[PDB]
Amino acid sequence: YDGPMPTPRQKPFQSGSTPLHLTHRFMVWNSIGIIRCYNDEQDNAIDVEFHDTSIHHATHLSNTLNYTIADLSHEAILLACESTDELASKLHCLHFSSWDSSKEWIIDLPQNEDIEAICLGQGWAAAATSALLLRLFTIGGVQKEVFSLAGPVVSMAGHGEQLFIVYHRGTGFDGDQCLGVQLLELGKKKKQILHGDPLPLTRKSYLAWIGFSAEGTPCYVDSEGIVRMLNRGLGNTWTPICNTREHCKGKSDHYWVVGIHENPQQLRCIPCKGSRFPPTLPRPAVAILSFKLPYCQIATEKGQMEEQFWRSVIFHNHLDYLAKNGYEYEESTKNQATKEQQELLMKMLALSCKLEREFRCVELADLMTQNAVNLAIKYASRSRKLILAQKLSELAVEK
Amino acid sequence: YDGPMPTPRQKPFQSGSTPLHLTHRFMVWNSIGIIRCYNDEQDNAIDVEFHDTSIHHATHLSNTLNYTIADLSHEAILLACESTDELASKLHCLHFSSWDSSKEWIIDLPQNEDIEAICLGQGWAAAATSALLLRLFTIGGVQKEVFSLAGPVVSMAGHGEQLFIVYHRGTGFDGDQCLGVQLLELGKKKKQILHGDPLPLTRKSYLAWIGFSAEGTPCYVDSEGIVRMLNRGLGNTWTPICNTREHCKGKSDHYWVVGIHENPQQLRCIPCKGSRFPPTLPRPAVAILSFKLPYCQIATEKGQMEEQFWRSVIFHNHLDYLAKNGYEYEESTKNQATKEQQELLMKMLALSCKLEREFRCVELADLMTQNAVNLAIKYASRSRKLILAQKLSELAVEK
Amino acid sequence: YDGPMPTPRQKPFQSGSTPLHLTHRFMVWNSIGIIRCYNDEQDNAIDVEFHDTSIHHATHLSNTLNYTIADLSHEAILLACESTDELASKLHCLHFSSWDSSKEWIIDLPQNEDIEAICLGQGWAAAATSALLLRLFTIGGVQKEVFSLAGPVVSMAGHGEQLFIVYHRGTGFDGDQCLGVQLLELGKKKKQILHGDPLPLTRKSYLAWIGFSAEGTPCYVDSEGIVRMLNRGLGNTWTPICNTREHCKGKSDHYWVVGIHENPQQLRCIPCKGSRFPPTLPRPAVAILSFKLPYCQIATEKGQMEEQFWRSVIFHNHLDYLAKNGYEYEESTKNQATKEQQELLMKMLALSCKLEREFRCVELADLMTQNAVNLAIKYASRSRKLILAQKLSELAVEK
Repeated sequence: YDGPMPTPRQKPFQSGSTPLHLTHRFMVWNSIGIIRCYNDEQDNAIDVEFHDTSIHHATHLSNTLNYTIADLSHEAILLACESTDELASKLHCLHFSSWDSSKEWIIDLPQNEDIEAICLGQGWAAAATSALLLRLFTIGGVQKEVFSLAGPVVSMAGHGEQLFIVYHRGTGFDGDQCLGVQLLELGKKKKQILHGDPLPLTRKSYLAWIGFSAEGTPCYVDSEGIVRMLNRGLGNTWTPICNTREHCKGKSDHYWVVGIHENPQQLRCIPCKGSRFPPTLPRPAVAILSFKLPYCQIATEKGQMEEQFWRSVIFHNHLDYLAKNGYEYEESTKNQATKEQQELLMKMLALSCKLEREFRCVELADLMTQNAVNLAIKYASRSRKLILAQKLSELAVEK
Repeated sequence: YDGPMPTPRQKPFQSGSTPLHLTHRFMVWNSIGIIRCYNDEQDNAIDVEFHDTSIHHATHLSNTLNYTIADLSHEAILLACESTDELASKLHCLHFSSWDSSKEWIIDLPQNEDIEAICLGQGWAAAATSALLLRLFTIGGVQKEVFSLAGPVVSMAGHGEQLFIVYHRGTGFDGDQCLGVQLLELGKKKKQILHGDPLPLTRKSYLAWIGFSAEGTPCYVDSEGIVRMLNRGLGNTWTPICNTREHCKGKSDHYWVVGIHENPQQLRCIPCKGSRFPPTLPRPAVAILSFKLPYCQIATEKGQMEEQFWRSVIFHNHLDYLAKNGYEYEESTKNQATKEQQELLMKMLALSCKLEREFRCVELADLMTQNAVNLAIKYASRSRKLILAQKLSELAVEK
Repeated sequence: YDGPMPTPRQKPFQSGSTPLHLTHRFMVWNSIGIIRCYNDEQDNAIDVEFHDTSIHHATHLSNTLNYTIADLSHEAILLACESTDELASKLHCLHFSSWDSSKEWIIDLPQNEDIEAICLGQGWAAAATSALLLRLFTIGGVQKEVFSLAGPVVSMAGHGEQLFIVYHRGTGFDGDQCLGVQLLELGKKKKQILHGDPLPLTRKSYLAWIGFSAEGTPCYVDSEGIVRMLNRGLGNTWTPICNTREHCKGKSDHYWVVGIHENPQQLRCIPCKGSRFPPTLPRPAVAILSFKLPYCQIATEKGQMEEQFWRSVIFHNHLDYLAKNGYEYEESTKNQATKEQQELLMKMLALSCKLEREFRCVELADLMTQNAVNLAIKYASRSRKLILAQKLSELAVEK
């Protein structure tokens, strides 16, 4: 046969974990902690570590039921295993944060159904299954809801009241994966944000990591090391914010994501030399990288100011989202970010004056606050750019 | 060729009908009536029968034009045929409910355009054609507005102002059909609810039945006998509400669905043994099945109360939808359903309290009305679980 | 290989261009002007022509940087070329309307990223790239926000604050192209109208032309000459408005679109015989075709009035859209269209009345203004159609 080929589908995987064939492997490594599974033929056991054990004390448990999937939160540790010829698939919750005494519970699936991915959010847990069903639970194990997925699930993540799902949307071809995304908000009023929409990916690539920023923005990375974030402001589009391949010292090196922060701007990941993932031991060192958006002509300070400006704007979108959600936020941050953005716009405007691109100055001033346009009028007047000062005055009258 | 294989596409079909090659077949069986096709040496004719004899008298029509597709509503009978080498594809409406006297009309389609599916709604009719176009009509045959479909249509259903369409969304593989759903509201304001979104299916299944509950909720069933209903309370997701294979006492059993009622909770279907559908004769008898959400650990009273509670919740979504559309209902139904839901929550809360899962009690109380939380506070106080009574009081203060 | 075949994907193209290997060819021809590329081994140059040179003077440019894709607006000429072993892909804007000191700017893309499609809108420009990225620019060459494309782009168009993208949504089969569309608004509030939703197409067709009505409604045409327009009044569905094959007097004829107008109702296109597109020499001439919605029984006066009525309705939907977007509009034209529609409804009602389909008269009266209903009541009274007059009176009372 001479034609193009259907791509072999990516299997489901729990985000931030390493392959099952390893005796000692990571089940989940995130901003909360690290879960290591030690599955020797001698011993099948689990090691739970918090980056702060005041959350809950360092804990080790025998993996008697042979859990293979796990998740970690501020509230609870969630564990899951497949069905066997003897067992239903089981979901085991260790709710350490409870104020009631009985801090564990287990749920057994309907008989032929298997868990394939899980995730945790504020006071709730979710599990996706081989029935192409998604099951919702409270953190205390009340069954909340059940519904059908659009296709074979790939991975899941949870943050606050947000549930982020990725699944197979069709047949991919010639190395591409046909993947779709569902994003839901589970508030007093409940919304589906993304209705199985197509998920942007690099050519001949597969999904490598998903999750949220600590600020609660959906994010993901592909096998080409391209980090993409949900741009809520820009019509819920997907903006690339970093290309990790730039820093691979040898090209067979890779970066394995651990967490994301918008403020401080931090990408937390582990450098893996000659491997797409880290070994469990000797304990890898997490590396922290800054984001850098793929702006053109970035060798110019003009491009750098544009990149810095939009990077700043994007990373502050979570404050508006939180405000719209009625979640509390530090408005001083928004004032400061606005000021930084006005300073960047003013620097770009001043440079544009010196470049004689006064039309471009008005374009930059269109993005300014009214106070910054007043300052721009004063600067332009002092610079004897009176045509620009007039144009800016008309803009100020329009604002 | 060594690759996986594209699934052969499901051919379009009228819901609640039986296959064309049968000389005697059901053109449509719904909650209104039955339409039989007789292509016999005695007579090539179509026979219409109403379940409630008071609606209209039984009617017989000679099928000279060789109609092949049909539909039935409270208002009219709709018939359609393909083009021949000489005939247009024709749409024939017999609008018996009219107050005017000239109670029929026929419309001829353009050349090379064939009707592929039809359906009836309140005062309007819709027809999808091999031009990949959808045509709309008033019940009296004014042409309403035409638009284009995303792919080859599979089936359609109408209820009130709602139009529910399913079509081929792409190429499915290895036995999966690739189906998409489009849902429109044809009120004074016209809206599109589902934008060609993917339709959930059981693996390697195909669509078997499509329609609405009598209460006007979109619903469908696949070839694996899984009934799915639109979950308006959950961001317009698809929730399974029954698995007929539990009552497939033999694997050759099948349940040929005829209609759905949320109040009383009834699935109306015909049991078929050795065939996916019944023969025309001897006249089959309607069987009633109950709904059952596929909740986990359902042998437990805890799981049973959860399943009952959420099943009750889902079936009451139609009252909210009716209210959003300005349509009315007996509010005592809503009060009673709410009360039953409170009683189920109260029983689950009492069980959780006696299990000393007091955290789970507060999680259940989160779903209670304020009066039910007050009653839960009184129960907890009378049970002398004062920590729980305190937590419930905090919740009551919060609401 | 025994199974059905995945279709090869349609290559990207600029709308209103002609194929690249033609030494003398059209780069873009729209309602603003004509741009021609003349690529001799001795001379590679581009000719710019305006349909009104007061906008700017017709201009000849030496194509030393070897641009291959281009666009034209009221404000600027946009040019683009691919990278080489020595060059980035470059975007060159000739901003002829600028009042600042230079009417040009150039942007060089990141390494190994190539421009694949471009378009212009009101004060902004957009470029889609081989990185599956969408890059936005102001008309003066600020860099605006960047995001990821759903798949390989096919073509783009812009009008006002609207940006219209089409891309490969999946793998088509047996001659079909699987295409998806994204439609975004770039106002002070930014929105996504179509979430990468499927694009309707004629069977086995491919996309031939894309753009907007001069009135600002998205429209497109496939390789079968079927013109479709976005129906904002019908939940943003796609309505066909013309089959150009009816005017293929020879059926090797084709119509190559240049522009679209709702008011006056005009399809502006070039007739091409034995080719889907015109050569640059001898200088072609535009033909104007009228729209013709594919309504049934169009040989009848009834069908003609229905076609005219809906055609009139559709071509004035933009007035409401523009008003909601704060654009100014011809209220007089809205009154004119209202009058056309009342006259057509009155004629259809009178015809139905004389055909004694009195129920259909009431159906038509539902679409009338209250004044037209009162006039219809008086007509019915004078006709002594008192039952119909009563039904119409009850409808008038209902409004």
